[PDB]
Amino acid sequence: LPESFDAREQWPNCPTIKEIRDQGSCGSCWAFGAVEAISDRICIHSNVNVEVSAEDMLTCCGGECGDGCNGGEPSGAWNFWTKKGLVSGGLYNSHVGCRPYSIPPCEHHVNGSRPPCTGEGDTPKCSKTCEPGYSPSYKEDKHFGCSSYSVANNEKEIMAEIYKNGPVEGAFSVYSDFLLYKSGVYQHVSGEIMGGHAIRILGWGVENGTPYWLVANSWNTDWGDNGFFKILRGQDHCGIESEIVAGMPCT
Ligand SMILES: *[C@@H](C(=O)N[C@H](C(=O)N1CCC[C@H]1C(=O)O)[C@@H](C)CC)[C@H](O)C(=O)NCCC
Repeated sequence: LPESFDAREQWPNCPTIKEIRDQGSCGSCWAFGAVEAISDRICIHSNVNVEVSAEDMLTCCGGECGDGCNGGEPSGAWNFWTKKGLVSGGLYNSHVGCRPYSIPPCEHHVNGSRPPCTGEGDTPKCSKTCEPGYSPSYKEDKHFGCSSYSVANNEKEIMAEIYKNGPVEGAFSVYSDFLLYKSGVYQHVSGEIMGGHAIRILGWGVENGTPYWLVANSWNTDWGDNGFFKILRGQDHCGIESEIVAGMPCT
């Protein structure tokens, strides 16, 4: 495997790999790391670029994925894609796709022009309809996965999975010193644990001797390094290598 790899550069024709979404004031991070990597994988493995709906995943999976805005289970999310499929849907207020995200963007531990995020909010209704003016129908806009699986806590297998099949979903423990990240390779030094956080991993490299995983967060682009961050690789730091999940699209 190369010393560095950035899936944005490797698949130029899949612009979802460069996007950073915003989960709003909702603990929907489990749903976001999944629909972002599922969008990327649809594009990498097609005979075609769709923004898969975080709304659909978030509201309609139910208890197999956990508990909506209160948090959930990442492999549970990849499973819903193979069983029920996912419709398209872009950013809040975009009117792109069947079911755009309905929770407003907010400032995540950073000051800016949006309202601050609050805690978690209420999970919206599972509405099986597309927005007005969109075609096809909800039922017809579903995209299915044909496999859902877990990747072993093994840095070489994770690197080979991203290299071969595209970005993956991961989860790690957030301590309060992570909230303040701006650049470089994050390593945890102080802070109260704040929760597990599911994100999308899309590459790796070595920044001045320190090996890292290139990660994309769902806290909008004004947090961290334009929404992305680097975290220490190879030592299962904050559990970053312990809960990798991925899956393959049909056809
Ligand atoms: C993951 C999640 O979304 N966690 C929280 C988060 O990212 N939030 C909540 C409000 C918006 C945003 C923020 O802090 O800016 C937070 C607790 C992380 C510090 C969710 O809780 C989950 O699904 N966890 C399970 C993953 C295995």
